[PDB]
Amino acid sequence: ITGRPEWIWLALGTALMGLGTLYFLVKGMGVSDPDAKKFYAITTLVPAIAFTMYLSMLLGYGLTMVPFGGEQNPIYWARYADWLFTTPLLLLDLALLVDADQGTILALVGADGIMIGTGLVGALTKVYSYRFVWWAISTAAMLYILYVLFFGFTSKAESMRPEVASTFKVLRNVTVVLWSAYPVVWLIGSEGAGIVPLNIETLLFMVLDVSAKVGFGLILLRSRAIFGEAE
Amino acid sequence: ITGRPEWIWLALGTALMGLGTLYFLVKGMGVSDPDAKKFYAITTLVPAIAFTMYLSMLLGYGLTMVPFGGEQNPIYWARYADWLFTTPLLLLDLALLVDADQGTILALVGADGIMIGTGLVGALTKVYSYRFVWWAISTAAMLYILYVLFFGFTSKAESMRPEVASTFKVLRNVTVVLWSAYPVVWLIGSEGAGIVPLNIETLLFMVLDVSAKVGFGLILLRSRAIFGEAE
Amino acid sequence: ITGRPEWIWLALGTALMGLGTLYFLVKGMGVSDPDAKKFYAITTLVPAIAFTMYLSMLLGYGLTMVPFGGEQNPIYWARYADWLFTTPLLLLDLALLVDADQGTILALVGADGIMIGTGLVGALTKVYSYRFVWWAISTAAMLYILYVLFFGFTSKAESMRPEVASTFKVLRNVTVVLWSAYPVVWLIGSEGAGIVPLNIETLLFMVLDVSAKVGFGLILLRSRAIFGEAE
Ligand SMILES: CC(C)CCC[C@@H](C)CCC[C@@H](C)CCC[C@@H](C)CCOC[C@@H](CO)OCC[C@H](C)CCC[C@H](C)CCC[C@H](C)CCCC(C)C
Ligand SMILES: CC(C)CCC[C@@H](C)CCC[C@@H](C)CCC[C@@H](C)CCOC[C@@H](CO)OCC[C@H](C)CCC[C@H](C)CCC[C@H](C)CCCC(C)C
Ligand SMILES: CC(C)CCC[C@@H](C)CCC[C@@H](C)CCC[C@@H](C)CCOC[C@@H](CO)OCC[C@H](C)CCC[C@H](C)CCC[C@H](C)CCCC(C)C
Ligand SMILES: *C/C=C(C)/C=C/C=C(C)/C=C/C1=C(C)CCCC1(C)C
Ligand SMILES: *C/C=C(C)/C=C/C=C(C)/C=C/C1=C(C)CCCC1(C)C
Ligand SMILES: *C/C=C(C)/C=C/C=C(C)/C=C/C1=C(C)CCCC1(C)C
Ligand SMILES: CCCCCCCCCCCCCCC
Ligand SMILES: CCCCCCCCCCCCCCC
Ligand SMILES: CCCCCCCCCCCCCCC
Ligand SMILES: CCCCCCCCCCCCCC
Ligand SMILES: CCCCCCCCCCCCCC
Ligand SMILES: CCCCCCCCCCCCCC
Ligand SMILES: CCCCCCCCCCCCC
Ligand SMILES: CCCCCCCCCCCCC
Ligand SMILES: CCCCCCCCCCCCC
Ligand SMILES: CCCCCCCCCCC
Ligand SMILES: CCCCCCCCCCC
Ligand SMILES: CCCCCCCCCCC
Ligand SMILES: CCCCCCCCCCC
Ligand SMILES: CCCCCCCCCC
Ligand SMILES: CCCCCCCCCC
Ligand SMILES: CCCCCCCCCC
Ligand SMILES: CCCCCCCCC
Ligand SMILES: CCCCCCCCC
Ligand SMILES: CCCCCCCCC
Ligand SMILES: CCCCCCCC
Ligand SMILES: CCCCCCCC
Ligand SMILES: CCCCCCCC
Ligand SMILES: CCCCCCCC
Ligand SMILES: CCCCCCCC
Ligand SMILES: CCCCCCCC
Ligand SMILES: CCCCCCCC
Ligand SMILES: CCCCCCCC
Ligand SMILES: CCCCCCCC
Repeated sequence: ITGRPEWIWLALGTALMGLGTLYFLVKGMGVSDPDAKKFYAITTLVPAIAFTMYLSMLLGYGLTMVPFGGEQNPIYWARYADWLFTTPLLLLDLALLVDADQGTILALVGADGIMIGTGLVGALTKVYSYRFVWWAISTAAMLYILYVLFFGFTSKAESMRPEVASTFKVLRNVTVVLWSAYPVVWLIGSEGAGIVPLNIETLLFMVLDVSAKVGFGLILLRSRAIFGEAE
Repeated sequence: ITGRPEWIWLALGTALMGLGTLYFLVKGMGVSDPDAKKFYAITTLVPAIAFTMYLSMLLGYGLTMVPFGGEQNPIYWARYADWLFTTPLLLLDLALLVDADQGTILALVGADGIMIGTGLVGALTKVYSYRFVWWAISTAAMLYILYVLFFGFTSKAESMRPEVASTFKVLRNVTVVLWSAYPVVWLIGSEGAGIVPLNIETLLFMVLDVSAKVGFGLILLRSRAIFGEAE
Repeated sequence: ITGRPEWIWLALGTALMGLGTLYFLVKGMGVSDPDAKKFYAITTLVPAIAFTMYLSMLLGYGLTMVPFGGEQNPIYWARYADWLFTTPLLLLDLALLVDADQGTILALVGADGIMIGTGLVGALTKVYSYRFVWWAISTAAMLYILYVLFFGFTSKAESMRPEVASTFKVLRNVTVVLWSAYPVVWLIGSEGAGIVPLNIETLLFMVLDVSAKVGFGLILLRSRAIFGEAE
């Protein structure tokens, strides 16, 4: 395990996701409100899935070698397995907060699936120049998602409770900033142009992942917006 | 890319799915009705997914070699990845049109999953005679789906709005004819008996795919059946 | 096929799932009640999926070799493909019976996904001692599911119809006993410590699978709890 310099960040990531999972699990024990239960379920599952995939990367299972540029390049494929399930759960948290219509939710989840799926294909593609074609398609799917979060959701939040409108606005802003960093790190890291070494890349993704999951969850689950308006 | 004679049909397929995706995306921009949004979301996602998988076939990612009959046989596995997601979306379009009950929808999607999954296993099976066992099981799942579309849905459409009944009937008929061709092409093509060469097989699937997705979508999204009855 | 001593149990399993599938399919033909249709759909799909995966194991497709302990160890990976889809369907049968809230259903299905997914990783892991780390995480996800079935569902059933409360209690008890045997068989069988040989392991899983699917389904589909209260 320690044979890879990036192991320290995989281990820290595993620990922080594990701790985040346990914290949300305990916190949600005292919850009976049916609406709050939905948000706790979604939000606890996110770091639990990430915990398993960080562990698989730490132990070496979630790593494969991909030939491109005349080299055997270490590619952590387990990231995409994580993201396939956790990024639509994160979007679902946002969509339920603002009572999004079903068509909009399906558009978001579908675009998200395309985003992660094409990122996976790009990560595993052996023809170097083609990796960036997949990156571009994935990034276009991301831009669609960000567009919807701003010009379909923000003006939906404003007709809702003030506490859900303010909580949505904060989580929207956190999401757009954090999620936009992922394609940049991929592009300059070992999957793309290879300018930033894998150990630093792994650190960067770990900070983004913990912030986008445990950070996000801490903000959401401390808000009164997750509860039905009750006396 | 041009090293494979079937590349021209993969390229045309990619282009037509891409163009179809953009057309539906633009067309649905001016839509606020919650019901119509569902149909636009579902129907736009279908060629978008197909676009990505056609591209993966064009670039060579979605192709593998399978030993059977003492030969290395080129198998485009990306078709099944496409179909796994797009065929239940197509069925969902039909089921929502007639306000199908939840049990019926689950039966359809489940049978569809079995249909595509067993087709994939058959496509990748190395014992030649066993490929046709999987083809038979998949075809039985197809026949179940077609049965339900006729003797569970058609008489559901007739108690609904005339515009939804007439639109459903047309899309049902398009679906049954087009979908029934797929097992025949598989059986006589490079996956099955090998009587029709891969380049012609690829052409045939491209015509079926564009018709079943973009053709289907053009009929559906031009109907007033996708809108709630409103003043 | 007969080259593997466990083939007889794979063949019997295939037959019993096939027969169970046909029986439930015929039985549900005379059903119009929308609630009952849901239970028939879910419950018929379960042995149908299991039939396909038992067949893939019989024909040899669903088997791979995994190096650990200095040996090539036969691992039937198709079990996890089965279980990935059938165990959440089984939980859905239980959850719908007691009209579980959406948050609880998502927690169950999510924990179940983690349970099966980590079992799959453990089954395919090449470092022997690490296989048991994945077994432990999977078992913890199982224990969560069993906890919810007892201390979240049982007291939900009691405020419902007596026929649904009594049917739920029986199916809950069947589920907890049968499902708890699976991690034990894995641990002592060819995936784990290797004390029980593969042919006996295969027998054990076949008895558990038929009981947990066809047995379970026979109890559920003969109950009046699956019908809406109607005059
Ligand atoms: C509604 C939304 C969910 C829409 C989803 C959007 C989605 C369509 C976007 C594209 C997804 C698609 C790229 C998934 C591809 C998975 C694939 C990378 C798995 C690895 O297999 C690739 C090659 C080795 O590189 O296998 C070597 C050759 C092997 C023989 C491969 C044969 C097995 C195939 C992988 C079977 C395909 C199954 C499905 C792709 C399962 C989807 C997995 C998940 C990653 C989407
Ligand atoms: C409700 C509905 C959805 C019901 C669904 C119906 C469904 C049950 C029908 C059968 C689906 C099942 C056949 C999927 C099999 C996928 C498999 C072909 C992927 C390729 O792996 C096959 C061999 C190489 O040929 O791998 C070589 C050996 C490797 C070590 C394989 C180990 C990895 C396994 C593939 C893990 C299994 C994961 C699940 C099958 C994911 C499902 C993928 C999708 C195609 C259904
Ligand atoms: C809401 C709930 C559903 C939550 C779900 C919980 C879930 C997160 C729990 C963990 C699931 C995760 C372990 C699935 C891993 C599948 C993996 C074993 C498939 C086989 O690939 C493993 C190695 C060979 O051993 O591939 C060799 C290297 C290859 C290059 C691998 C590259 C292809 C990757 C497999 C692509 C990943 C796609 C997704 C994992 C699809 C999920 C399949 C299913 C088994 C969950
Ligand atoms: C918890 C993990 C999260 C929130 C991950 C988010 C990841 C993305 C938004 C990834 C986006 C990518 C692209 C837009 C193109 C390049 C490849 C990706 C997959 C890194
Ligand atoms: C957009 C793509 C569509 C509508 C594809 C439909 C495909 C089928 C109905 C495929 C059916 C098959 C069988 C019935 C058995 C042989 C294998 C298949 C998968 C080709
Ligand atoms: C129809 C099949 C059923 C009901 C299978 C149930 C399987 C399980 C509950 C498996 C549990 C496992 C663990 C808890 C850890 C070890 C690995 C598994 C996957 C066997
Ligand atoms: C969105 C953030 C992307 C920028 C990442 C900056 C990383 C700077 C680290 C120094 C680069 C290491 C190069 C020498 C090894
Ligand atoms: C459902 C349509 C299946 C029939 C396809 C007919 C294809 C005819 C093309 C000629 C066959 C090529 C054989 C000589 C290369
Ligand atoms: C939950 C049941 C697990 C116990 C399984 C008992 C199997 C006993 C069979 C005898 C073991 C075979 C060892 C000699 C080959
Ligand atoms: C490819 C995996 C996509 C599914 C991820 C799980 C999250 C799905 C959330 C469903 C949202 C509800 C839509 C109506
Ligand atoms: C194996 C992939 C199956 C899922 C495909 C996505 C479409 C699912 C549509 C869900 C229909 C709603 C059922 C209640
Ligand atoms: C990884 C596969 C998980 C999906 C299995 C299919 C069963 C899903 C049942 C959905 C229950 C409804 C939740 C709201
Ligand atoms: C186009 C929608 C406006 C809100 C999205 C902001 C786009 C940020 C760009 C992210 C950088 C990705 C490379
Ligand atoms: C049995 C249901 C009647 C409607 C379905 C028509 C079946 C068409 C056969 C398709 C050919 C597949 C090989
Ligand atoms: C902790 C919840 C109480 C009900 C679950 C009973 C646990 C049975 C243990 C199963 C054995 C697995 C190794
Ligand atoms: C070796 C790099 C070749 C450049 C490929 C860039 C493709 C980016 C596509 C953006 C439309
Ligand atoms: C393919 C990228 C699309 C980003 C711009 C959004 C187009 C308008 C969509 C309106 C729902
Ligand atoms: C080499 C071909 C052997 C014939 C197999 C046909 C099987 C079809 C099954 C239909 C019930
Ligand atoms: C070779 C076996 C080494 C023992 C591993 C047991 C790990 C079990 C983890 C339970 C917390
Ligand atoms: C509760 C702490 C969980 C941390 C387990 C994984 C950390 C890796 C240590 C090497
Ligand atoms: C908008 C046109 C999209 C076409 C891109 C793929 C066509 C392949 C050209 C070689
Ligand atoms: C209807 C009987 C189904 C049995 C088919 C599979 C049994 C395997 C026989 C070798
Ligand atoms: C993006 C950083 C999130 C910070 C989380 C802090 C949570 C405290 C309530
Ligand atoms: C099956 C062929 C479909 C033809 C689509 C034409 C759409 C015009 C409205
Ligand atoms: C766990 C054993 C189940 C027994 C099923 C018998 C069904 C008869 C109604
Ligand atoms: C990591 C366990 C958290 C302890 C409880 C925190 C207050 C709910
Ligand atoms: C008003 C919300 C500001 C949140 C910005 C957080 C940036 C990481
Ligand atoms: C809305 C601001 C987006 C900031 C992008 C930051 C990418 C590192
Ligand atoms: C391909 C872009 C379509 C242009 C608009 C067509 C009329 C909505
Ligand atoms: C009355 C509907 C006829 C549609 C037939 C289309 C055949 C491709
Ligand atoms: C309902 C008519 C079906 C026609 C099947 C055509 C197969 C090529
Ligand atoms: C296996 C076929 C079952 C025959 C009908 C049983 C009574 C519904
Ligand atoms: C009162 C229900 C008892 C069911 C026990 C079944 C054990 C297999
Ligand atoms: C509730 C009793 C569980 C029995 C476990 C049996 C495991 C073989």
